[PDB]
Amino acid sequence: LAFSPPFYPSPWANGQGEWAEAYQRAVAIVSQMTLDEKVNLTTGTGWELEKCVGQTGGVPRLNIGGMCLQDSPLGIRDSDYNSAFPAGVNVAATWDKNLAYLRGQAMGQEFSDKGIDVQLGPAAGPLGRSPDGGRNWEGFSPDPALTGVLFAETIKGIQDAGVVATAKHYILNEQEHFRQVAEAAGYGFNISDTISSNVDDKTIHEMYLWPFADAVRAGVGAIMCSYNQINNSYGCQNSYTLNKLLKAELGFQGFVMSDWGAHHSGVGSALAGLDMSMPGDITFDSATSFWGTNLTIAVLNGTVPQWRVDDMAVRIMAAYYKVGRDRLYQPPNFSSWTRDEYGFKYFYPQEGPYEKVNHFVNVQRNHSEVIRKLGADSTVLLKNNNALPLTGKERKVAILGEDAGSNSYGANGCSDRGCDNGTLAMAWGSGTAEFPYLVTPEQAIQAEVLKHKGSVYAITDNWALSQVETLAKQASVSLVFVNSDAGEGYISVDGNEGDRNNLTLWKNGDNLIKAAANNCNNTIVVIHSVGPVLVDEWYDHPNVTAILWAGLPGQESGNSLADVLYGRVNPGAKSPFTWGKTREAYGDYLVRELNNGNGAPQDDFSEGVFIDYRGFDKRNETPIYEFGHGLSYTTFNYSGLHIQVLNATETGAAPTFGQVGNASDYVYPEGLTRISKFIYPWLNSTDLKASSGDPYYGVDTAEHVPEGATDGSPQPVLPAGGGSGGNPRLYDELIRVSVTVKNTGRVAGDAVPQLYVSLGGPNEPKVVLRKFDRLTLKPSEETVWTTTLTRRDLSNWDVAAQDWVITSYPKKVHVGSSSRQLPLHAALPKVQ
Amino acid sequence: LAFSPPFYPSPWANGQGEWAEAYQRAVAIVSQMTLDEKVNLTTGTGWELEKCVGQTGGVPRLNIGGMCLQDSPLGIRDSDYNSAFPAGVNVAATWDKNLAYLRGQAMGQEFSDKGIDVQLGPAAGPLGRSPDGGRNWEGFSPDPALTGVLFAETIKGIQDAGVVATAKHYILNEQEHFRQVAEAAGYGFNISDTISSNVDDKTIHEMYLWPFADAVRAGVGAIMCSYNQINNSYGCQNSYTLNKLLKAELGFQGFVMSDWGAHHSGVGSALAGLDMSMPGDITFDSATSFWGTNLTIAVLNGTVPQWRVDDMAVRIMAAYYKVGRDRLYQPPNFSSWTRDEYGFKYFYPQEGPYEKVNHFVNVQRNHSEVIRKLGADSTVLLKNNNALPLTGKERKVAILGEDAGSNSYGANGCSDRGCDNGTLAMAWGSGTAEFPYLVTPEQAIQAEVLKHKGSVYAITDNWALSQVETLAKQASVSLVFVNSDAGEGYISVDGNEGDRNNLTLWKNGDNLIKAAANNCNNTIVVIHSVGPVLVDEWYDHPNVTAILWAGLPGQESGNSLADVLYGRVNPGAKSPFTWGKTREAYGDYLVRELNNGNGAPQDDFSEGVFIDYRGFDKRNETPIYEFGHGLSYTTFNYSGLHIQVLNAVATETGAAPTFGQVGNASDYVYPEGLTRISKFIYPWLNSTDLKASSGDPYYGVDTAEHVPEGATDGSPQPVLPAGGGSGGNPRLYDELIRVSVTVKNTGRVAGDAVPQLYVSLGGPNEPKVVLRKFDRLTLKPSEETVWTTTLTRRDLSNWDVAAQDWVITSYPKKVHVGSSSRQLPLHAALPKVQ
Ligand SMILES: *[C@@H]1O[C@H](CO)[C@@H](O[C@@H]2O[C@H](CO)[C@@H](O[C@@H]3O[C@H](CO[C@H]4O[C@H](CO[C@H]5O[C@H](CO)[C@@H](O)[C@H](O)[C@@H]5O[C@H]5O[C@H](CO)[C@@H](O)[C@H](O)[C@@H]5O)[C@@H](O)[C@H](O[C@H]5O[C@H](CO)[C@@H](O)[C@H](O)[C@@H]5O[C@H]5O[C@H](CO)[C@@H](O)[C@H](O)[C@@H]5O)[C@@H]4O)[C@@H](O)[C@H](O[C@H]4O[C@H](CO)[C@@H](O)[C@H](O)[C@@H]4O[C@H]4O[C@H](CO)[C@@H](O)[C@H](O)[C@@H]4O)[C@@H]3O)[C@H](O)[C@H]2NC(C)=O)[C@H](O)[C@H]1NC(C)=O
Ligand SMILES: *[C@@H]1O[C@H](CO)[C@@H](O[C@@H]2O[C@H](CO)[C@@H](O[C@@H]3O[C@H](CO[C@H]4O[C@H](CO[C@H]5O[C@H](CO)[C@@H](O)[C@H](O)[C@@H]5O[C@H]5O[C@H](CO)[C@@H](O)[C@H](O)[C@@H]5O)[C@@H](O)[C@H](O[C@H]5O[C@H](CO)[C@@H](O)[C@H](O)[C@@H]5O[C@H]5O[C@H](CO)[C@@H](O)[C@H](O)[C@@H]5O)[C@@H]4O)[C@@H](O)[C@H](O[C@H]4O[C@H](CO)[C@@H](O)[C@H](O)[C@@H]4O[C@H]4O[C@H](CO)[C@@H](O)[C@H](O)[C@@H]4O)[C@@H]3O)[C@H](O)[C@H]2NC(C)=O)[C@H](O)[C@H]1NC(C)=O
Ligand SMILES: *[C@@H]1O[C@H](CO)[C@@H](O[C@@H]2O[C@H](CO)[C@@H](O[C@@H]3O[C@H](CO[C@H]4O[C@H](CO)[C@@H](O)[C@H](O)[C@@H]4O)[C@@H](O)[C@H](O[C@H]4O[C@H](CO)[C@@H](O)[C@H](O)[C@@H]4O[C@H]4O[C@H](CO)[C@@H](O)[C@H](O)[C@@H]4O[C@H]4O[C@H](CO)[C@@H](O)[C@H](O)[C@@H]4O)[C@@H]3O)[C@H](O)[C@H]2NC(C)=O)[C@H](O)[C@H]1NC(C)=O
Ligand SMILES: *[C@@H]1O[C@H](CO)[C@@H](O[C@@H]2O[C@H](CO)[C@@H](O[C@@H]3O[C@H](CO[C@H]4O[C@H](CO)[C@@H](O)[C@H](O)[C@@H]4O)[C@@H](O)[C@H](O)[C@@H]3O)[C@H](O)[C@H]2NC(C)=O)[C@H](O)[C@H]1NC(C)=O
Ligand SMILES: *[C@@H]1O[C@H](CO)[C@@H](O)[C@H](O)[C@H]1NC(C)=O
Ligand code: NA
Ligand code: NA
Repeated sequence: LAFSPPFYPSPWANGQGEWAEAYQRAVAIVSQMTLDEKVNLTTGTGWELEKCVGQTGGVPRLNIGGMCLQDSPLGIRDSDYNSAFPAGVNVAATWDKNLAYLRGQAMGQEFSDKGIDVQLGPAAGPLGRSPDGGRNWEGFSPDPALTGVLFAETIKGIQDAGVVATAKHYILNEQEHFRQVAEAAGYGFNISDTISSNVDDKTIHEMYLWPFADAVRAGVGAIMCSYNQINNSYGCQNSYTLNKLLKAELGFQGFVMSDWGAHHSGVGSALAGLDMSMPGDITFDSATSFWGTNLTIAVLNGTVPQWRVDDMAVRIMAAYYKVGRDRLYQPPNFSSWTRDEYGFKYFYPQEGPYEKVNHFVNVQRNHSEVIRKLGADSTVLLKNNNALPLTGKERKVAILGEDAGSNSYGANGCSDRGCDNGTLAMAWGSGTAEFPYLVTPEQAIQAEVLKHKGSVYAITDNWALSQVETLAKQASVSLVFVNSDAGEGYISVDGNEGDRNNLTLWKNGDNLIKAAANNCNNTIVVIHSVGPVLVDEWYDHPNVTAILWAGLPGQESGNSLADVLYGRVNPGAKSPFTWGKTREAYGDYLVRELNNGNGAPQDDFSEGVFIDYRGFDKRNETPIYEFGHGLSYTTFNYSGLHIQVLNATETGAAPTFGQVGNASDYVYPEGLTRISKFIYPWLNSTDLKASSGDPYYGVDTAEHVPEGATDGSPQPVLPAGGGSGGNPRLYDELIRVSVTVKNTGRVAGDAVPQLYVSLGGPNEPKVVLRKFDRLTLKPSEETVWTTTLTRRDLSNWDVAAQDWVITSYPKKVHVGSSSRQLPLHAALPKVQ
Repeated sequence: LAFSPPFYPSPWANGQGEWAEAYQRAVAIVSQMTLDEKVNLTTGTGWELEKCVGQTGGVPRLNIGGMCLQDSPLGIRDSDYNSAFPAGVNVAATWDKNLAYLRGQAMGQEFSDKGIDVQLGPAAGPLGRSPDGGRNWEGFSPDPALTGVLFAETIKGIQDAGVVATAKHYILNEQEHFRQVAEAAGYGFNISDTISSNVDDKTIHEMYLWPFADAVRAGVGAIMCSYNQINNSYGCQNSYTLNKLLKAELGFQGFVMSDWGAHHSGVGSALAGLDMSMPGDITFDSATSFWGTNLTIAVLNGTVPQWRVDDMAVRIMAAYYKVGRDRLYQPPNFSSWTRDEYGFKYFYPQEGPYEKVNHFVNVQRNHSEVIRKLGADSTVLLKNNNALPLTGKERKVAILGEDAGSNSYGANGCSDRGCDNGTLAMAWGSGTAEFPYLVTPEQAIQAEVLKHKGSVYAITDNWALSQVETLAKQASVSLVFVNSDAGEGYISVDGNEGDRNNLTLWKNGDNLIKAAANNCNNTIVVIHSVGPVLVDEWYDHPNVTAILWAGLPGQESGNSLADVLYGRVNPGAKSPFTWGKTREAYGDYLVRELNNGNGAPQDDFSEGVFIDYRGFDKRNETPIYEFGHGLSYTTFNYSGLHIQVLNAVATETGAAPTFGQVGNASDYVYPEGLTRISKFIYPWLNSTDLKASSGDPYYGVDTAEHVPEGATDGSPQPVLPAGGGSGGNPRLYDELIRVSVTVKNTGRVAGDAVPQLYVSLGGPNEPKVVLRKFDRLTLKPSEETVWTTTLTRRDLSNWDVAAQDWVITSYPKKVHVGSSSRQLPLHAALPKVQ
């Protein structure tokens, strides 16, 4: 069985780079704390005990309010009067650094104004190993360079607005199946531990880890570790991924929290790099914790060094001060668990004062504008046989497909979006927000047609083919809407347990499009979906005149789409994944059956880096629509490629901050009423063992503490660490590349030039994306696009050196409009 | 068994009043025609033989195009690029003569532009005897005065636009059950003849006939006779309703067409006063006709006098010239039967040249504006506890109910509107048109909220009550949409065979409303329906803060409603019928079982005039909302009632004329150069053998015994005491009393008042009050105006069966003026007038 080697001690923060000031302030405040106050920072107060999906008790004597952590990566979850933004996959489709940023900002502002201190997003894990993985749509793209950039921009947006962002899920949680034992049992499978992602060192550095190096370097304050194991060690106590990869090599200065139910030990996790336990209990409302009381005790009894808990508290405080959250603090002014104005202050046991729990704060501002725009700028025009844009003069418009219309239960009428009814604008699970409203395609397209005095109708029953066929024969244009949905594993829709059972359109989508196209010579297909779908049965139908994929556009869906169809917005989006002929063409199959008895199922990432386009190119398969493909209402020309060659070894000792006293200092204070199921830092009595309640307390302790886990002496700095996102020399710019880009068509719009390299050698992908931008050009206008290649951009990870190395194989650079349309290419000069 | 007494001969046209010129022109052309050409004018060509739901072959030698007759009373049926107007019952709710006229004008422009010569509407039959009758919504109100005025204004708008209007269904077709034999057999009922409406002579004159007198007087070109019998004689060969009441008494100068499949004899119908056979065959596509060839023969063999057939042709041509159809003539430029651009000229058999059958002519102009305005002005505010208008500042709006949402099959996705899915904007059967689009309440209300940056959702599944209650608890206002549908008898939705099985909200509507009201303290109910519904379980709920009835509003439904809810339009509409506590409170039960063995079911109208509010008042029952009830966003005051007495005809007809000549049987044999299209109905004979050309098993059997006395009498006739003018003796229209009252807007917002003038005619078997006059008046805050109207001799009379005339009885009469049939604060005794 795959094995995860140890890396100890857990590196301590050191004020690195842009962290120096936040770090000095965190040290100054943590220095004043008692041990039980530190422990309060590291541990949630129990599932649904307070307002937010995760919440710590804070440090009231020092005026630090409890930290409120709230889903989702696309808008506030479980709340009211908030916006519902387009999914991460749509931000990937925009290929637009500035939009990613502005979406981050607009979400940070909403969260901040609810009294939320930490946003649980954005996501870049799952990266997207498998096209049918249930949560890829929360993240960005199976491409690491595209994902890493947009992930970093999103983070900076949220954090510049004064909310800690949480880069999640770290790492390799690439499928929903078997991700949690209790979940897998509810679906009929008996496993003793969760799915183990088993991945080699080179692949993890070149693909899954790379967007997290970008997040760290961009200054992300939190990381959320994952439910899966990596080589049979749990994500939230994996010393290799946490202490070595994230903290020693990438130099992360912030804090690591567990996923909810992903904390599996007290001492083991603390020593392997975890900093925060969420939601704080061992199972939801168990009234027990692996930390809380247990972490106070582990420090009192000598097993967890004081320097390790000090370091947790300094990381947590430093991320809070880094975004300036102290200056924007207010208790959460809503409840995730009820919409009532009044309620008991502690929801789960219904205890504490009966008081106001929701203030109905409308934090939407004018955010509907960025959502509408982002929706339009993420709508990929995959095919257009001169059918779009529409003019508004079409005499009779047939809107066809349940995906055009309303969810009959209301836009929020499925808990956590857990259905596929009506237009698909948000997929399902925790990566969700309550819509303030939802503009459907039916609404916006019929309003547009009426403004021109046209005739128009929507048929929204996908088995009503007789009515579809009759109307399509009468119509000047048929706009056919289809979808494919997926979501987090705890919800099953039509037997899709989170992951998609297939890549085929839901609700009779293929047959609907064939019924329309059999009867109407101007059939235009609009897809809303979490990822790619199979189009092979109808994409090349002679009456199918255009095809668009619009992802998961959030609240302004119909308007984002009408802006594109009627030419208010010239589509610039490009596909952020591959559209293959068959599911087999993508390989990377999900693990769907037990393969290790009743132990943890083993998910070997045996393809290595060869996922999505890298896998199609390696198998010489031709996609229907390649990664990077999207059309425009204008045309662009790329020409004139020019290339130009451009001109600490040890840590400190681990510090301790403040002092630890006797057990008796940490016994529950006498005047305090203990709320049921609430997790506290205190001890029932000075008897450690009886106050822990742990059946293993004090047994074999030293043989269960890996070697070096309590070593607070100076440590070596790794060859590939010593910076933020890795050694600074990785970011030296070595080669400058330029091209001329001209709009040669008749409509202003955006080009997305893409620069790929070929690093060379028998095991390397033929091409890999490195740079891109999205550039606005009026008709006939030209611009020079210039970009640089870093040392990292030209390197491979060398497992023998434990470092990035520029290999001796000759390298090439390619520039064009997609991963398959690269008319400009050159040999790169040798650089090192 | 009820018996219908004979009345013969069938009165001939005479150029009465405003028909002088059209009759002279009709005479001049019919005088030039051959027998088979005259026959062509009277008989349709066969079910789906040509473009229109009914179509005659015309007179091509004289350049007279075939007459294209097309449904419906609310918009062109079976066509394309036309509008869908609100139903006639919304017109009633507006109480607005001007909107009734403008609706008729916009419909007539559309019909004319499609090359249609005759619109098959409007409808004042069914008047509305039973609140559950399947077609009352096509008409206006169970009140004759309200219906008659709006019927007449509708016909004038249509005719002034150059299209013949058809006042239908004449008469007493008050329910759908048992209306047609083969239809009843499809529902499992074996009957040998159609339901017989049996009604006394006073009742028919005071109620059902009265809007037909207004139609005739307003110059209606055509009348369509009905499927039912009246006292066991079929509507389309009832000499008493046709010869006596319509043609002799009301003085009708135009033509009577059959309902489709309501023609039941050749000789008997022609002599009893039918003028046109639709769709022209005996049963659809039977390639046999009671007229056509049979009528040509019936004249050749001496059974039907030439003067009768000539009078048919003259009535049909006079109606055509009276509206100026000859100046607008074009063949119909669409087909009712396919939407294809090209097809065979003769649809049913797929024969004749292969050519253009559809030109896709966009006839809508800007008619969406009148539709939108009329929907708003027909929205009755029944309850408002200071909940409406909405301001736009509501923070979270819950739109609740399937009736707010789209039909998942598309707005036209149920053939002839034969389902109740999504928002109910049009009821079912032939009284329908294809929507060009349909704006739902969901669309219009969500757009309004988003304009204000509010939050808003629609839940459109009526059994998703868990989602409904959760949202309602979070809402600032809950707008709950409910409906009740019905339609023509040939369609059954959920076991409702045209007529409604009950007056209860469909699709779980009472449970929806209670699930919302149990949870929002600001629940507003919007009803779309064909007629009244039972509101007793929730109307008085403390959390139901407003209730509106919006009828069947046609294509702008959701915008019409938003106009009212957000106060762009102050609702002025008034209930055109009563909202009772129970179904029993209305009495007048439908006949739903065979009550005459396998013979014609018998429908005795034994309540006499006491239908709708007249029945509630007779029984001293309190409606929830009475006839004439509607609220406003302002208040009005009535004062200063005053009454002022004012200072206020051949006795024989001419002999029946003949125009042109009839020749030998050999003049009328099939022309030799002509391909006879299958199923097509022709006026021609196979051979000079009359008997064998007719193919009638009863040809020449006991002929004289089956020709009623007087039936061939072409000599001068007495003018009836109640006849001699248009819609009856012109003395009935003398104005005898002027009434005036001052109406003031005493509130803070402009609005329309609908003053209502009722009379009490006195006497032990008379309704306590009956409506006579009304108008709709726009007043600014504080503004006053003097509303002045006049009572005519007719208005003050009762029908005296012994005199056969209208009489002002000697019981003392009273005038009452106010805002509804129960809110009448002003009263005045009337002085004796005669
Ligand atoms: C001061 O106060 C403190 C606070 O109160 C007191 O703290 C307690 O100290 C105890 C020891 O005194 C702790 O109890 C022991 O816990 C260990 C660790 O369990 C966790 O980690 C397991 C993985 O461990 C590896 O990795 C972690 C880091 O991730 C390392 O820290 C470990 O050292 C170990 O490292 C090796 O492997 C990695 C690669 O993976 C390498 O990189 C390293 O180089 C090393 O080679 C993990 O598997 C555990 O998972 C179990 O528990 C989860 C529930 O928490 C559950 O979800 C999992 O499914 C799994 O369940 C199964 O196991 C448990 C028992 O643990 C059963 O209850 C359950 O029913 C299932 O069977 C977990 O996350 C733990 O391994 C120890 O248990 C082993 O040893 C005891 C005997 O000593 C046996 O009785 C057990 O059966 C068990 O035996 C297995 O392991 C043996 C190898 O070790 C093997 O020989 C056996 O054959 C068998 O396979 C103890 O439970 C306690 O956690 C801690 N409490 C708190 C609150 O922190 C403290 O004692 C006090 N100090 C003083 C001085 O008084
Ligand atoms: C020149 O050319 C012409 C063109 O070809 C030739 O025209 C043909 O003339 C024939 C006579 O020679 C016609 O045949 C006869 O028709 C009659 C009328 O039938 C229709 O009207 C019925 C109601 O009648 C009353 O009202 C009408 C006006 O509405 C009057 O015109 C009648 O005079 C009669 O008036 C009385 O009552 C009213 C009140 O209702 C009073 O106000 C008046 O004061 C009078 O009192 C009606 O009921 C008929 O309906 C039947 O047929 C429909 C299909 O058309 C169907 O939908 C109905 O359900 C119903 O079906 C039942 O009856 C028919 C037969 O008629 C059966 O086939 C069927 O299976 C059902 O049983 C219709 O709408 C008709 O009454 C005559 O038939 C009676 O008498 C014959 C024998 O003489 C019997 O064999 C019949 O069974 C029937 O008997 C009933 O009535 C008797 C009283 O007379 C009674 O004694 C019996 O007990 C019995 O129950 C004839 O069929 C033929 O219609 C006509 N063709 C065309 C195309 O116009 C003409 O001949 C030729 N000239 C010459 C010289 O050659
Ligand atoms: C880890 O995080 C957790 C979670 O955040 C932290 O736990 C929280 O800690 C808070 C203390 O920081 C503790 O707060 C207490 O709340 C009690 C309930 O307050 C609510 O109800 C009251 C009463 O109806 C309302 O007034 C109030 O506004 C709230 O709605 C308060 O009652 C406590 O107030 C007392 O202590 C504070 C100072 O902390 C005084 O200012 C206040 O006047 C009260 O003082 C009296 O009681 C204290 C002892 O508790 C005495 O020392 C003092 O002399 C006063 O004594 C008189 O009155 C008491 C009875 O009132 C009487 O018996 C005596 O004889 C005298 O007459 C305080 O506000 C939260 O409850 C707690 N949360 C939970 C879920 O447990 C935890 O501290 C963190 N740990 C660390 C190490 O940082
Ligand atoms: C009663 O109404 C009936 C229905 O309107 C009348 O029947 C129609 O009478 C007309 C006028 O006489 C006939 O017209 C003829 O049609 C043929 C065929 O026309 C088409 O084909 C040719 C060649 O490809 C094409 O060139 C034409 O433009 C047409 O497209 C012509 O060839 C003749 O010259 C003549 O126009 C109709 O055919 C006929 N219709 C039917 C359904 O039978 C009937 O005349 C009326 N009777 C009375 C007494 O007035
Ligand atoms: C008249 O002639 C046609 C063609 O021969 C024949 O089909 C039809 O049956 C005849 N009509 C009658 C009443 O015989
Ligand atoms: Na086809
Ligand atoms: Na209640």
